[PDB]
Amino acid sequence: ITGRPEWIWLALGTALMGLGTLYFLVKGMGVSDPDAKKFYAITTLVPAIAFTMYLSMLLGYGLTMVPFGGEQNPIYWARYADWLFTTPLLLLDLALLVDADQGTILALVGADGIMIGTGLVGALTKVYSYRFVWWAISTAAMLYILYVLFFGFTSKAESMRPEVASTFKVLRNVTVVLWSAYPVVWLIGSEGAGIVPLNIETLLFMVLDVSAKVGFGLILLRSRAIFGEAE
Amino acid sequence: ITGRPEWIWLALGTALMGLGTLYFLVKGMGVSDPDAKKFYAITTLVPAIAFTMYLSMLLGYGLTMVPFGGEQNPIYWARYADWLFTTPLLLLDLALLVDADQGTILALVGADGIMIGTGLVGALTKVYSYRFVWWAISTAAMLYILYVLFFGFTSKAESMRPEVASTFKVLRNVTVVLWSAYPVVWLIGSEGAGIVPLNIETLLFMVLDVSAKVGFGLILLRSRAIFGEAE
Amino acid sequence: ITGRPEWIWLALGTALMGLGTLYFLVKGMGVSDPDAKKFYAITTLVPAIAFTMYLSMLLGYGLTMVPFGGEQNPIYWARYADWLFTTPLLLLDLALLVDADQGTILALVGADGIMIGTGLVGALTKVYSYRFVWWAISTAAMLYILYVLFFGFTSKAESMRPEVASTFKVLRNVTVVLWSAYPVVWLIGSEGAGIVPLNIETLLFMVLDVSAKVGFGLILLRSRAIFGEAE
Ligand SMILES: CC(C)CCC[C@@H](C)CCC[C@@H](C)CCC[C@@H](C)CCOC[C@@H](CO)OCC[C@H](C)CCC[C@H](C)CCC[C@H](C)CCCC(C)C
Ligand SMILES: CC(C)CCC[C@@H](C)CCC[C@@H](C)CCC[C@@H](C)CCOC[C@@H](CO)OCC[C@H](C)CCC[C@H](C)CCC[C@H](C)CCCC(C)C
Ligand SMILES: CC(C)CCC[C@@H](C)CCC[C@@H](C)CCC[C@@H](C)CCOC[C@@H](CO)OCC[C@H](C)CCC[C@H](C)CCC[C@H](C)CCCC(C)C
Ligand SMILES: *C/C=C(C)/C=C/C=C(C)/C=C/C1=C(C)CCCC1(C)C
Ligand SMILES: *C/C=C(C)/C=C/C=C(C)/C=C/C1=C(C)CCCC1(C)C
Ligand SMILES: *C/C=C(C)/C=C/C=C(C)/C=C/C1=C(C)CCCC1(C)C
Ligand SMILES: CCCCCCCCCCCCCCC
Ligand SMILES: CCCCCCCCCCCCCCC
Ligand SMILES: CCCCCCCCCCCCCCC
Ligand SMILES: CCCCCCCCCCCCCC
Ligand SMILES: CCCCCCCCCCCCCC
Ligand SMILES: CCCCCCCCCCCCCC
Ligand SMILES: CCCCCCCCCCCCC
Ligand SMILES: CCCCCCCCCCCCC
Ligand SMILES: CCCCCCCCCCCCC
Ligand SMILES: CCCCCCCCCCC
Ligand SMILES: CCCCCCCCCCC
Ligand SMILES: CCCCCCCCCCC
Ligand SMILES: CCCCCCCCCCC
Ligand SMILES: CCCCCCCCCC
Ligand SMILES: CCCCCCCCCC
Ligand SMILES: CCCCCCCCCC
Ligand SMILES: CCCCCCCCC
Ligand SMILES: CCCCCCCCC
Ligand SMILES: CCCCCCCCC
Ligand SMILES: CCCCCCCC
Ligand SMILES: CCCCCCCC
Ligand SMILES: CCCCCCCC
Ligand SMILES: CCCCCCCC
Ligand SMILES: CCCCCCCC
Ligand SMILES: CCCCCCCC
Ligand SMILES: CCCCCCCC
Ligand SMILES: CCCCCCCC
Ligand SMILES: CCCCCCCC
Repeated sequence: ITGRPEWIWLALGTALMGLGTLYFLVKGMGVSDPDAKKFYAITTLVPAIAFTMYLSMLLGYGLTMVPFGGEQNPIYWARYADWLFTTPLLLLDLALLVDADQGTILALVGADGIMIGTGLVGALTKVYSYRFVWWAISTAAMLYILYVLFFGFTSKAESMRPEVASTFKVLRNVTVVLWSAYPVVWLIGSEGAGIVPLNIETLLFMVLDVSAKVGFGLILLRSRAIFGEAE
Repeated sequence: ITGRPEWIWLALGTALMGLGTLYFLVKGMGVSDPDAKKFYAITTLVPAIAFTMYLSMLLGYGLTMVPFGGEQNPIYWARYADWLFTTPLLLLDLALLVDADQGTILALVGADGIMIGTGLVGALTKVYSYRFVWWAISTAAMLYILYVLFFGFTSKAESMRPEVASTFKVLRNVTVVLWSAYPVVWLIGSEGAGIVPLNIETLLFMVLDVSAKVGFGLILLRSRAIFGEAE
Repeated sequence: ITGRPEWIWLALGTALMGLGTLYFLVKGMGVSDPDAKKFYAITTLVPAIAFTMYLSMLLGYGLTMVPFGGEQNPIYWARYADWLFTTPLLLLDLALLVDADQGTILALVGADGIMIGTGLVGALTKVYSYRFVWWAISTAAMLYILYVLFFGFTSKAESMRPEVASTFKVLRNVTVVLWSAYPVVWLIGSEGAGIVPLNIETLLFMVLDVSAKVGFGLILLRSRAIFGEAE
């Protein structure tokens, strides 16, 4: 395990996701409100899935070698397995907060699936120049998602409770900033142009992942917006 | 890319799915009705997914070699990845049109999953005679789906709005004819008996795919059946 | 096929799932009640999926070799493909019976996904001692599911119809006993410590699978709890 310099960040990531999972699990024990239960379920599952995939990367299972540029390049494929399930759960948290219509939710989840799926294909593609074609398609799917979060959701939040409108606005802003960093790190890291070494890349993704999951969850689950308006 | 004679049909397929995706995306921009949004979301996602998988076939990612009959046989596995997601979306379009009950929808999607999954296993099976066992099981799942579309849905459409009944009937008929061709092409093509060469097989699937997705979508999204009855 | 001593149990399993599938399919033909249709759909799909995966194991497709302990160890990976889809369907049968809230259903299905997914990783892991780390995480996800079935569902059933409360209690008890045997068989069988040989392991899983699917389904589909209260 320690044979890879990036192991320290995989281990820290595993620990922080594990701790985040346990914290949300305990916190949600005292919850009976049916609406709050939905948000706790979604939000606890996110770091639990990430915990398993960080562990698989730490132990070496979630790593494969991909030939491109005349080299055997270490590619952590387990990231995409994580993201396939956790990024639509994160979007679902946002969509339920603002009572999004079903068509909009399906558009978001579908675009998200395309985003992660094409990122996976790009990560595993052996023809170097083609990796960036997949990156571009994935990034276009991301831009669609960000567009919807701003010009379909923000003006939906404003007709809702003030506490859900303010909580949505904060989580929207956190999401757009954090999620936009992922394609940049991929592009300059070992999957793309290879300018930033894998150990630093792994650190960067770990900070983004913990912030986008445990950070996000801490903000959401401390808000009164997750509860039905009750006396 | 041009090293494979079937590349021209993969390229045309990619282009037509891409163009179809953009057309539906633009067309649905001016839509606020919650019901119509569902149909636009579902129907736009279908060629978008197909676009990505056609591209993966064009670039060579979605192709593998399978030993059977003492030969290395080129198998485009990306078709099944496409179909796994797009065929239940197509069925969902039909089921929502007639306000199908939840049990019926689950039966359809489940049978569809079995249909595509067993087709994939058959496509990748190395014992030649066993490929046709999987083809038979998949075809039985197809026949179940077609049965339900006729003797569970058609008489559901007739108690609904005339515009939804007439639109459903047309899309049902398009679906049954087009979908029934797929097992025949598989059986006589490079996956099955090998009587029709891969380049012609690829052409045939491209015509079926564009018709079943973009053709289907053009009929559906031009109907007033996708809108709630409103003043 | 007969080259593997466990083939007889794979063949019997295939037959019993096939027969169970046909029986439930015929039985549900005379059903119009929308609630009952849901239970028939879910419950018929379960042995149908299991039939396909038992067949893939019989024909040899669903088997791979995994190096650990200095040996090539036969691992039937198709079990996890089965279980990935059938165990959440089984939980859905239980959850719908007691009209579980959406948050609880998502927690169950999510924990179940983690349970099966980590079992799959453990089954395919090449470092022997690490296989048991994945077994432990999977078992913890199982224990969560069993906890919810007892201390979240049982007291939900009691405020419902007596026929649904009594049917739920029986199916809950069947589920907890049968499902708890699976991690034990894995641990002592060819995936784990290797004390029980593969042919006996295969027998054990076949008895558990038929009981947990066809047995379970026979109890559920003969109950009046699956019908809406109607005059
Ligand atoms: C509604 C939304 C969910 C829409 C989803 C959007 C989605 C369509 C976007 C594209 C997804 C698609 C790229 C998934 C591809 C998975 C694939 C990378 C798995 C690895 O297999 C690739 C090659 C080795 O590189 O296998 C070597 C050759 C092997 C023989 C491969 C044969 C097995 C195939 C992988 C079977 C395909 C199954 C499905 C792709 C399962 C989807 C997995 C998940 C990653 C989407
Ligand atoms: C409700 C509905 C959805 C019901 C669904 C119906 C469904 C049950 C029908 C059968 C689906 C099942 C056949 C999927 C099999 C996928 C498999 C072909 C992927 C390729 O792996 C096959 C061999 C190489 O040929 O791998 C070589 C050996 C490797 C070590 C394989 C180990 C990895 C396994 C593939 C893990 C299994 C994961 C699940 C099958 C994911 C499902 C993928 C999708 C195609 C259904
Ligand atoms: C809401 C709930 C559903 C939550 C779900 C919980 C879930 C997160 C729990 C963990 C699931 C995760 C372990 C699935 C891993 C599948 C993996 C074993 C498939 C086989 O690939 C493993 C190695 C060979 O051993 O591939 C060799 C290297 C290859 C290059 C691998 C590259 C292809 C990757 C497999 C692509 C990943 C796609 C997704 C994992 C699809 C999920 C399949 C299913 C088994 C969950
Ligand atoms: C918890 C993990 C999260 C929130 C991950 C988010 C990841 C993305 C938004 C990834 C986006 C990518 C692209 C837009 C193109 C390049 C490849 C990706 C997959 C890194
Ligand atoms: C957009 C793509 C569509 C509508 C594809 C439909 C495909 C089928 C109905 C495929 C059916 C098959 C069988 C019935 C058995 C042989 C294998 C298949 C998968 C080709
Ligand atoms: C129809 C099949 C059923 C009901 C299978 C149930 C399987 C399980 C509950 C498996 C549990 C496992 C663990 C808890 C850890 C070890 C690995 C598994 C996957 C066997
Ligand atoms: C969105 C953030 C992307 C920028 C990442 C900056 C990383 C700077 C680290 C120094 C680069 C290491 C190069 C020498 C090894
Ligand atoms: C459902 C349509 C299946 C029939 C396809 C007919 C294809 C005819 C093309 C000629 C066959 C090529 C054989 C000589 C290369
Ligand atoms: C939950 C049941 C697990 C116990 C399984 C008992 C199997 C006993 C069979 C005898 C073991 C075979 C060892 C000699 C080959
Ligand atoms: C490819 C995996 C996509 C599914 C991820 C799980 C999250 C799905 C959330 C469903 C949202 C509800 C839509 C109506
Ligand atoms: C194996 C992939 C199956 C899922 C495909 C996505 C479409 C699912 C549509 C869900 C229909 C709603 C059922 C209640
Ligand atoms: C990884 C596969 C998980 C999906 C299995 C299919 C069963 C899903 C049942 C959905 C229950 C409804 C939740 C709201
Ligand atoms: C186009 C929608 C406006 C809100 C999205 C902001 C786009 C940020 C760009 C992210 C950088 C990705 C490379
Ligand atoms: C049995 C249901 C009647 C409607 C379905 C028509 C079946 C068409 C056969 C398709 C050919 C597949 C090989
Ligand atoms: C902790 C919840 C109480 C009900 C679950 C009973 C646990 C049975 C243990 C199963 C054995 C697995 C190794
Ligand atoms: C070796 C790099 C070749 C450049 C490929 C860039 C493709 C980016 C596509 C953006 C439309
Ligand atoms: C393919 C990228 C699309 C980003 C711009 C959004 C187009 C308008 C969509 C309106 C729902
Ligand atoms: C080499 C071909 C052997 C014939 C197999 C046909 C099987 C079809 C099954 C239909 C019930
Ligand atoms: C070779 C076996 C080494 C023992 C591993 C047991 C790990 C079990 C983890 C339970 C917390
Ligand atoms: C509760 C702490 C969980 C941390 C387990 C994984 C950390 C890796 C240590 C090497
Ligand atoms: C908008 C046109 C999209 C076409 C891109 C793929 C066509 C392949 C050209 C070689
Ligand atoms: C209807 C009987 C189904 C049995 C088919 C599979 C049994 C395997 C026989 C070798
Ligand atoms: C993006 C950083 C999130 C910070 C989380 C802090 C949570 C405290 C309530
Ligand atoms: C099956 C062929 C479909 C033809 C689509 C034409 C759409 C015009 C409205
Ligand atoms: C766990 C054993 C189940 C027994 C099923 C018998 C069904 C008869 C109604
Ligand atoms: C990591 C366990 C958290 C302890 C409880 C925190 C207050 C709910
Ligand atoms: C008003 C919300 C500001 C949140 C910005 C957080 C940036 C990481
Ligand atoms: C809305 C601001 C987006 C900031 C992008 C930051 C990418 C590192
Ligand atoms: C391909 C872009 C379509 C242009 C608009 C067509 C009329 C909505
Ligand atoms: C009355 C509907 C006829 C549609 C037939 C289309 C055949 C491709
Ligand atoms: C309902 C008519 C079906 C026609 C099947 C055509 C197969 C090529
Ligand atoms: C296996 C076929 C079952 C025959 C009908 C049983 C009574 C519904
Ligand atoms: C009162 C229900 C008892 C069911 C026990 C079944 C054990 C297999
Ligand atoms: C509730 C009793 C569980 C029995 C476990 C049996 C495991 C073989």
